[PDB]
Amino acid sequence: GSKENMATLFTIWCTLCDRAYPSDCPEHGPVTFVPDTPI
Ligand SMILES: [Zn+2]
Repeated sequence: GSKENMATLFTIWCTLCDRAYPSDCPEHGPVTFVPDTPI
Protein backbone atom coordinates (compact mmCIF):
# COMPACT_ATOMS: atom_id res chain seq x y z
CA GLY A 1 0.00 0.00 0.00
CA SER A 2 1.64 3.18 1.24
CA LYS A 3 2.19 2.55 4.95
CA GLU A 4 4.97 -0.03 4.74
CA ASN A 5 8.19 1.48 6.08
CA MET A 6 11.18 -0.38 7.53
CA ALA A 7 9.35 -3.70 7.81
CA THR A 8 8.20 -3.67 4.20
CA LEU A 9 9.19 -7.26 3.47
CA PHE A 10 5.52 -8.16 3.49
CA THR A 11 2.84 -5.97 1.93
CA ILE A 12 -0.51 -7.47 2.88
CA TRP A 13 -1.16 -8.77 6.37
CA CYS A 14 -3.68 -11.57 6.17
CA THR A 15 -5.22 -11.52 9.64
CA LEU A 16 -6.99 -14.76 8.72
CA CYS A 17 -3.52 -16.27 8.40
CA ASP A 18 -1.94 -14.24 11.23
CA ARG A 19 0.83 -13.32 8.80
CA ALA A 20 1.58 -11.13 5.82
CA TYR A 21 2.68 -12.08 2.34
CA PRO A 22 4.88 -10.44 -0.36
CA SER A 23 1.60 -10.20 -2.25
CA ASP A 24 -2.08 -11.05 -1.70
CA CYS A 25 -2.85 -14.09 0.46
CA PRO A 26 -2.69 -17.26 -1.71
CA GLU A 27 -6.00 -18.32 -0.14
CA HIS A 28 -7.85 -15.28 1.21
CA GLY A 29 -6.45 -12.86 -1.35
CA PRO A 30 -6.35 -9.13 -0.46
CA VAL A 31 -7.69 -7.95 2.90
CA THR A 32 -10.37 -5.27 2.74
CA PHE A 33 -11.47 -5.56 6.37
CA VAL A 34 -10.80 -7.37 9.63
CA PRO A 35 -13.57 -9.80 10.72
CA ASP A 36 -13.50 -8.46 14.27
CA THR A 37 -17.05 -7.92 15.45
CA PRO A 38 -17.25 -5.63 18.52
CA ILE A 39 -19.69 -6.60 21.25
ZN1 LIG B 1 -4.99 -15.84 4.40
